[PDB]
Amino acid sequence: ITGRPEWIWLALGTALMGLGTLYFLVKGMGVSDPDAKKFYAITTLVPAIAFTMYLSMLLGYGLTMVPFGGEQNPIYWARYADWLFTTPLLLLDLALLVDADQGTILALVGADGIMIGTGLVGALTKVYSYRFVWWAISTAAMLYILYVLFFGFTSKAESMRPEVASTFKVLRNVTVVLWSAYPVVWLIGSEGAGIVPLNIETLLFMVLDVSAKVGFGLILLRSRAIFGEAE
Amino acid sequence: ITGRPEWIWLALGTALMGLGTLYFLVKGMGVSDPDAKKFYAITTLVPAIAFTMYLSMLLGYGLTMVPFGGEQNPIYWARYADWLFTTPLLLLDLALLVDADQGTILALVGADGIMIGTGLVGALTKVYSYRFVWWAISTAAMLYILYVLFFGFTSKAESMRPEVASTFKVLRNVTVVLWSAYPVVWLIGSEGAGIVPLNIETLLFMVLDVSAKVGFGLILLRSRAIFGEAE
Amino acid sequence: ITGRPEWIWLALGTALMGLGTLYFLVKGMGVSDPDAKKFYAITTLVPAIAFTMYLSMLLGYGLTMVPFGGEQNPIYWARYADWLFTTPLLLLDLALLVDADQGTILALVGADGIMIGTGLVGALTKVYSYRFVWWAISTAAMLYILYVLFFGFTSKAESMRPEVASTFKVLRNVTVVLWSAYPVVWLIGSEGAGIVPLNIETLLFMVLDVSAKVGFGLILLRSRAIFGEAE
Ligand SMILES: CC(C)CCC[C@@H](C)CCC[C@@H](C)CCC[C@@H](C)CCOC[C@@H](CO)OCC[C@H](C)CCC[C@H](C)CCC[C@H](C)CCCC(C)C
Ligand SMILES: CC(C)CCC[C@@H](C)CCC[C@@H](C)CCC[C@@H](C)CCOC[C@@H](CO)OCC[C@H](C)CCC[C@H](C)CCC[C@H](C)CCCC(C)C
Ligand SMILES: CC(C)CCC[C@@H](C)CCC[C@@H](C)CCC[C@@H](C)CCOC[C@@H](CO)OCC[C@H](C)CCC[C@H](C)CCC[C@H](C)CCCC(C)C
Ligand SMILES: *C/C=C(C)/C=C/C=C(C)/C=C/C1=C(C)CCCC1(C)C
Ligand SMILES: *C/C=C(C)/C=C/C=C(C)/C=C/C1=C(C)CCCC1(C)C
Ligand SMILES: *C/C=C(C)/C=C/C=C(C)/C=C/C1=C(C)CCCC1(C)C
Ligand SMILES: CCCCCCCCCCCCCCC
Ligand SMILES: CCCCCCCCCCCCCCC
Ligand SMILES: CCCCCCCCCCCCCCC
Ligand SMILES: CCCCCCCCCCCCCC
Ligand SMILES: CCCCCCCCCCCCCC
Ligand SMILES: CCCCCCCCCCCCCC
Ligand SMILES: CCCCCCCCCCCCC
Ligand SMILES: CCCCCCCCCCCCC
Ligand SMILES: CCCCCCCCCCCCC
Ligand SMILES: CCCCCCCCCCC
Ligand SMILES: CCCCCCCCCCC
Ligand SMILES: CCCCCCCCCCC
Ligand SMILES: CCCCCCCCCCC
Ligand SMILES: CCCCCCCCCC
Ligand SMILES: CCCCCCCCCC
Ligand SMILES: CCCCCCCCCC
Ligand SMILES: CCCCCCCCC
Ligand SMILES: CCCCCCCCC
Ligand SMILES: CCCCCCCCC
Ligand SMILES: CCCCCCCC
Ligand SMILES: CCCCCCCC
Ligand SMILES: CCCCCCCC
Ligand SMILES: CCCCCCCC
Ligand SMILES: CCCCCCCC
Ligand SMILES: CCCCCCCC
Ligand SMILES: CCCCCCCC
Ligand SMILES: CCCCCCCC
Ligand SMILES: CCCCCCCC
Repeated sequence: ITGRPEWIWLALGTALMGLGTLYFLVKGMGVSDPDAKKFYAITTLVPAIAFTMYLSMLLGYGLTMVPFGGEQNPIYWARYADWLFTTPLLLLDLALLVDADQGTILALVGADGIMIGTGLVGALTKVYSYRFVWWAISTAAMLYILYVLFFGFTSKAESMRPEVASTFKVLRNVTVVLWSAYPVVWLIGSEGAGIVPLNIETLLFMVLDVSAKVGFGLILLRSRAIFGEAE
Repeated sequence: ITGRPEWIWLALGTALMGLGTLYFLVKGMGVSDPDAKKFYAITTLVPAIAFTMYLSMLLGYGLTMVPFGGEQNPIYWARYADWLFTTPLLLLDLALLVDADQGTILALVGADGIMIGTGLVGALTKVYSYRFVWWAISTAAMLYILYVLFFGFTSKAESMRPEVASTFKVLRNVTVVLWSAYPVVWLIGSEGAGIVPLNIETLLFMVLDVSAKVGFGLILLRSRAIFGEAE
Repeated sequence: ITGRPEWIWLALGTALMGLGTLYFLVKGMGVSDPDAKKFYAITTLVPAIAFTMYLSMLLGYGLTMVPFGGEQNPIYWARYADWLFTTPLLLLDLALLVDADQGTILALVGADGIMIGTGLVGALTKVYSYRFVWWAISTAAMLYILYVLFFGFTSKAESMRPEVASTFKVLRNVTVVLWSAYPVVWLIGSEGAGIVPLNIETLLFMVLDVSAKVGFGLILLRSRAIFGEAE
């Protein structure tokens, strides 16, 4: 395990996701409100899935070698397995907060699936120049998602409770900033142009992942917006 | 890319799915009705997914070699990845049109999953005679789906709005004819008996795919059946 | 096929799932009640999926070799493909019976996904001692599911119809006993410590699978709890 310099960040990531999972699990024990239960379920599952995939990367299972540029390049494929399930759960948290219509939710989840799926294909593609074609398609799917979060959701939040409108606005802003960093790190890291070494890349993704999951969850689950308006 | 004679049909397929995706995306921009949004979301996602998988076939990612009959046989596995997601979306379009009950929808999607999954296993099976066992099981799942579309849905459409009944009937008929061709092409093509060469097989699937997705979508999204009855 | 001593149990399993599938399919033909249709759909799909995966194991497709302990160890990976889809369907049968809230259903299905997914990783892991780390995480996800079935569902059933409360209690008890045997068989069988040989392991899983699917389904589909209260 320690044979890879990036192991320290995989281990820290595993620990922080594990701790985040346990914290949300305990916190949600005292919850009976049916609406709050939905948000706790979604939000606890996110770091639990990430915990398993960080562990698989730490132990070496979630790593494969991909030939491109005349080299055997270490590619952590387990990231995409994580993201396939956790990024639509994160979007679902946002969509339920603002009572999004079903068509909009399906558009978001579908675009998200395309985003992660094409990122996976790009990560595993052996023809170097083609990796960036997949990156571009994935990034276009991301831009669609960000567009919807701003010009379909923000003006939906404003007709809702003030506490859900303010909580949505904060989580929207956190999401757009954090999620936009992922394609940049991929592009300059070992999957793309290879300018930033894998150990630093792994650190960067770990900070983004913990912030986008445990950070996000801490903000959401401390808000009164997750509860039905009750006396 | 041009090293494979079937590349021209993969390229045309990619282009037509891409163009179809953009057309539906633009067309649905001016839509606020919650019901119509569902149909636009579902129907736009279908060629978008197909676009990505056609591209993966064009670039060579979605192709593998399978030993059977003492030969290395080129198998485009990306078709099944496409179909796994797009065929239940197509069925969902039909089921929502007639306000199908939840049990019926689950039966359809489940049978569809079995249909595509067993087709994939058959496509990748190395014992030649066993490929046709999987083809038979998949075809039985197809026949179940077609049965339900006729003797569970058609008489559901007739108690609904005339515009939804007439639109459903047309899309049902398009679906049954087009979908029934797929097992025949598989059986006589490079996956099955090998009587029709891969380049012609690829052409045939491209015509079926564009018709079943973009053709289907053009009929559906031009109907007033996708809108709630409103003043 | 007969080259593997466990083939007889794979063949019997295939037959019993096939027969169970046909029986439930015929039985549900005379059903119009929308609630009952849901239970028939879910419950018929379960042995149908299991039939396909038992067949893939019989024909040899669903088997791979995994190096650990200095040996090539036969691992039937198709079990996890089965279980990935059938165990959440089984939980859905239980959850719908007691009209579980959406948050609880998502927690169950999510924990179940983690349970099966980590079992799959453990089954395919090449470092022997690490296989048991994945077994432990999977078992913890199982224990969560069993906890919810007892201390979240049982007291939900009691405020419902007596026929649904009594049917739920029986199916809950069947589920907890049968499902708890699976991690034990894995641990002592060819995936784990290797004390029980593969042919006996295969027998054990076949008895558990038929009981947990066809047995379970026979109890559920003969109950009046699956019908809406109607005059
Ligand atoms: C509604 C939304 C969910 C829409 C989803 C959007 C989605 C369509 C976007 C594209 C997804 C698609 C790229 C998934 C591809 C998975 C694939 C990378 C798995 C690895 O297999 C690739 C090659 C080795 O590189 O296998 C070597 C050759 C092997 C023989 C491969 C044969 C097995 C195939 C992988 C079977 C395909 C199954 C499905 C792709 C399962 C989807 C997995 C998940 C990653 C989407
Ligand atoms: C409700 C509905 C959805 C019901 C669904 C119906 C469904 C049950 C029908 C059968 C689906 C099942 C056949 C999927 C099999 C996928 C498999 C072909 C992927 C390729 O792996 C096959 C061999 C190489 O040929 O791998 C070589 C050996 C490797 C070590 C394989 C180990 C990895 C396994 C593939 C893990 C299994 C994961 C699940 C099958 C994911 C499902 C993928 C999708 C195609 C259904
Ligand atoms: C809401 C709930 C559903 C939550 C779900 C919980 C879930 C997160 C729990 C963990 C699931 C995760 C372990 C699935 C891993 C599948 C993996 C074993 C498939 C086989 O690939 C493993 C190695 C060979 O051993 O591939 C060799 C290297 C290859 C290059 C691998 C590259 C292809 C990757 C497999 C692509 C990943 C796609 C997704 C994992 C699809 C999920 C399949 C299913 C088994 C969950
Ligand atoms: C918890 C993990 C999260 C929130 C991950 C988010 C990841 C993305 C938004 C990834 C986006 C990518 C692209 C837009 C193109 C390049 C490849 C990706 C997959 C890194
Ligand atoms: C957009 C793509 C569509 C509508 C594809 C439909 C495909 C089928 C109905 C495929 C059916 C098959 C069988 C019935 C058995 C042989 C294998 C298949 C998968 C080709
Ligand atoms: C129809 C099949 C059923 C009901 C299978 C149930 C399987 C399980 C509950 C498996 C549990 C496992 C663990 C808890 C850890 C070890 C690995 C598994 C996957 C066997
Ligand atoms: C969105 C953030 C992307 C920028 C990442 C900056 C990383 C700077 C680290 C120094 C680069 C290491 C190069 C020498 C090894
Ligand atoms: C459902 C349509 C299946 C029939 C396809 C007919 C294809 C005819 C093309 C000629 C066959 C090529 C054989 C000589 C290369
Ligand atoms: C939950 C049941 C697990 C116990 C399984 C008992 C199997 C006993 C069979 C005898 C073991 C075979 C060892 C000699 C080959
Ligand atoms: C490819 C995996 C996509 C599914 C991820 C799980 C999250 C799905 C959330 C469903 C949202 C509800 C839509 C109506
Ligand atoms: C194996 C992939 C199956 C899922 C495909 C996505 C479409 C699912 C549509 C869900 C229909 C709603 C059922 C209640
Ligand atoms: C990884 C596969 C998980 C999906 C299995 C299919 C069963 C899903 C049942 C959905 C229950 C409804 C939740 C709201
Ligand atoms: C186009 C929608 C406006 C809100 C999205 C902001 C786009 C940020 C760009 C992210 C950088 C990705 C490379
Ligand atoms: C049995 C249901 C009647 C409607 C379905 C028509 C079946 C068409 C056969 C398709 C050919 C597949 C090989
Ligand atoms: C902790 C919840 C109480 C009900 C679950 C009973 C646990 C049975 C243990 C199963 C054995 C697995 C190794
Ligand atoms: C070796 C790099 C070749 C450049 C490929 C860039 C493709 C980016 C596509 C953006 C439309
Ligand atoms: C393919 C990228 C699309 C980003 C711009 C959004 C187009 C308008 C969509 C309106 C729902
Ligand atoms: C080499 C071909 C052997 C014939 C197999 C046909 C099987 C079809 C099954 C239909 C019930
Ligand atoms: C070779 C076996 C080494 C023992 C591993 C047991 C790990 C079990 C983890 C339970 C917390
Ligand atoms: C509760 C702490 C969980 C941390 C387990 C994984 C950390 C890796 C240590 C090497
Ligand atoms: C908008 C046109 C999209 C076409 C891109 C793929 C066509 C392949 C050209 C070689
Ligand atoms: C209807 C009987 C189904 C049995 C088919 C599979 C049994 C395997 C026989 C070798
Ligand atoms: C993006 C950083 C999130 C910070 C989380 C802090 C949570 C405290 C309530
Ligand atoms: C099956 C062929 C479909 C033809 C689509 C034409 C759409 C015009 C409205
Ligand atoms: C766990 C054993 C189940 C027994 C099923 C018998 C069904 C008869 C109604
Ligand atoms: C990591 C366990 C958290 C302890 C409880 C925190 C207050 C709910
Ligand atoms: C008003 C919300 C500001 C949140 C910005 C957080 C940036 C990481
Ligand atoms: C809305 C601001 C987006 C900031 C992008 C930051 C990418 C590192
Ligand atoms: C391909 C872009 C379509 C242009 C608009 C067509 C009329 C909505
Ligand atoms: C009355 C509907 C006829 C549609 C037939 C289309 C055949 C491709
Ligand atoms: C309902 C008519 C079906 C026609 C099947 C055509 C197969 C090529
Ligand atoms: C296996 C076929 C079952 C025959 C009908 C049983 C009574 C519904
Ligand atoms: C009162 C229900 C008892 C069911 C026990 C079944 C054990 C297999
Ligand atoms: C509730 C009793 C569980 C029995 C476990 C049996 C495991 C073989």
